[PDB]
Amino acid sequence: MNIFEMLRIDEGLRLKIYKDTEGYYTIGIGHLLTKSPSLNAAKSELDKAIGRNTNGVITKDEAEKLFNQDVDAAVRGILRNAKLKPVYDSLDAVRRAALINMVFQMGETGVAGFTNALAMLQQKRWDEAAVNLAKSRWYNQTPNRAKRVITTFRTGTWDAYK
Ligand SMILES: [Cl-]
Ligand SMILES: [Cl-]
Repeated sequence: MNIFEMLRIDEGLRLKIYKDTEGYYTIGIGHLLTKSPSLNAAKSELDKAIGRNTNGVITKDEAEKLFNQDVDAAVRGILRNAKLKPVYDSLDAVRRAALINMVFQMGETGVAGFTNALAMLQQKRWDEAAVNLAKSRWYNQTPNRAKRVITTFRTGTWDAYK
C-alpha cells in the first residue's frame, strides 16, 4: 500500500463535478474546486486547472494528474511548515503517510492546529494521540475515514486499509 493507494481509497474517483461531504464542489480524487456555491464558478475553476473547456467532465488521466499535483503539494506543504515538518521527520514511513492524508484532506493549516496530538505523535505516545485525535470535528463528521487514519497512527501498519 502507499499513499496514493491509501488516498484513492478514502477519496474515491469521480469524473464529473460532485459535492464533497461539506457540500463543496470537487472532482477526481478529492480535488476541491471551490467553496463557492456556484457551479459556474466551479466549472470555471475546473477549466482553469485542466487547461481546456471541460464542461464539468474530465478524463481519468486528467484526474490522476490533479491527484499527483495534490499529493506533491501536500508533502511540500508539510516540509515547509514549521509545525509539521519536525513531526513528519520523526515518524516512520507508514505514519508519515497518515499525516499526509490528513493534510490532503484538511490543509496544512488545519492540521498544524492539532497541537496536542502533534506533540504526542512526536513523542511516540500512540494510544494517547489517537484518543486526542478522535475528539475533533474531523472525527465526528467523517468517522470512518478518521478511524482509518487514526488506526494507522496507532499501529504503524496498513491494517485499516486491508
Ligand atoms: Cl490546480
Ligand atoms: Cl467517513
